[PDB]
Amino acid sequence: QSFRDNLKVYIESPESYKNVIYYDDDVVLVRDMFPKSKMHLLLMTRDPHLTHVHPLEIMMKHRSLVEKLVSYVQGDLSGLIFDEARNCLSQQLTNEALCNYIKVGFHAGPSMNNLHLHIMTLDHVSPSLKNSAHYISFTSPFFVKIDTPTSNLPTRGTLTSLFQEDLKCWRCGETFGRHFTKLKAHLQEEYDDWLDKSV
Amino acid sequence: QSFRDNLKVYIESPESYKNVIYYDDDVVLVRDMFPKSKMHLLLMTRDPHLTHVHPLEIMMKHRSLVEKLVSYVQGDLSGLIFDEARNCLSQQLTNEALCNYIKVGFHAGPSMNNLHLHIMTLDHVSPSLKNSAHYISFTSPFFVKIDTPTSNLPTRGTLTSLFQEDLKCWRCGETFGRHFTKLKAHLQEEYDDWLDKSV
DNA sequence: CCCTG
DNA sequence: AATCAGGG
DNA sequence: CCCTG
DNA sequence: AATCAGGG
Ligand SMILES: Nc1ncnc2c1ncn2[C@@H]1O[C@H](COP(=O)(O)O)[C@@H](O)[C@H]1O
Ligand SMILES: Nc1ncnc2c1ncn2[C@@H]1O[C@H](COP(=O)(O)O)[C@@H](O)[C@H]1O
Ligand SMILES: [Zn+2]
Ligand SMILES: [Zn+2]
Repeated sequence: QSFRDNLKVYIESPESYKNVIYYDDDVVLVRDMFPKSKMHLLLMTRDPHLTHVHPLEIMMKHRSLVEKLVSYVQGDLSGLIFDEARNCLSQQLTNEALCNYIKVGFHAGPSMNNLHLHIMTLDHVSPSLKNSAHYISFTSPFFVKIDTPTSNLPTRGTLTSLFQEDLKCWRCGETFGRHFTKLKAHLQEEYDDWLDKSV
Repeated sequence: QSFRDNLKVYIESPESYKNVIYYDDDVVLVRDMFPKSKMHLLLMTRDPHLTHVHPLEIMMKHRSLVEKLVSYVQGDLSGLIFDEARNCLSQQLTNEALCNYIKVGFHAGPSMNNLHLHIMTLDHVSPSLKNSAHYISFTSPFFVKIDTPTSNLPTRGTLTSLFQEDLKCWRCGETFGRHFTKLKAHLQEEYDDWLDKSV
């Protein structure tokens, strides 16, 4: 009905989309249409019950889905993911370098209704990263890493006013107040530095 | 030294500026470079002491200057002013129509340092009127009309937070919140209505 | 979610 | 250039 | 004051 | 599109 159901077509009809880089009966790996890092993918369950379950509920009470998703990411999709990353970053990056530069998690408050796990590089260098909320949502407790212990899931209390905070580089700790454009330029430098040291 | 002395050249060297439409030893009438109404003029004293006196002090303690300025506006400059107005609005407007559509006053807090009296039409239809503070500064107590009794001069207390208020049409009382662009379009309509009824 | 004003 | 309402 | 970002 | 910091 609304924009919030936009991801639905990927799990209904993955055979129709070239940016669906993997599908089977259970899951779909699709490119993020508005990548917030050089590589940004979404792993979606095709299970019609679970797809509408809130990610925090998934983390709390659906561990078997959580384990399955992790199995895909470390297993049958790992080669695929490393290749996407090498194409998006550099061919000269090894699996080990890439593995330490990739994060996997749910947003604590999704906008899209179909459950989707973000798998993305750490750089946050991207034209689609256009505002502070974008950046903060992937670099704060709002981003719930897939290996978060259940007792440490973020709470309504801990998330309060999170998008209003000063901008901080995830890599070196430097602060930028609310100067989003300054952060952007800094992220670019951080990426060039990391790339040059990693190739 | 700064932009705040920009009006100075008009009283030093009125002979150098075609937009100085009147000068003598005592005063200068010059077009406002950024008119906030269809007609917007500035009347400046050439007296080197008084030019730097704050307008509220002028109103309180320099009545003879106040009376002289008013004498110019109603006397030797009246024909000149009506012609400027007819050229800026419409040739079909009589002195009487124009007289009731013109206001004369000081800003309570000037940005320019050389004392200048605003003489302008009421329309506030102008490309140079670009923000709410512009509009409010000419349509609130911040605009100190030249015939304000001294006991009713605005105070620091009365001016507080004035530029943060909702926008109100000076002619019909309609409110626009902070929708400046909506006010603009409305002012245009108000002007067409007034013009059509006045010609 | 995004875009536009 | 950062912040925000409206609409899809 | 204005303009630009 | 409204609000604001910086600079001239
Ligand atoms: N039509 C689309 N196709 C693919 N990805 C999308 C589409 N629309 C939005 N997205 C992404 O979906 C993600 C939703 O994240 P969330 O904030 O967790 O709901 C964001 O990263 C968006 O860039
Ligand atoms: N260089 C200039 N020449 C003529 N008028 C100007 C110039 N710069 C600014 N102004 C006007 O000077 C006025 C100053 O008003 P105030 O806010 O009372 O200081 C405003 O109406 C400006 O548009
Ligand atoms: Zn950094
Ligand atoms: Zn009105």
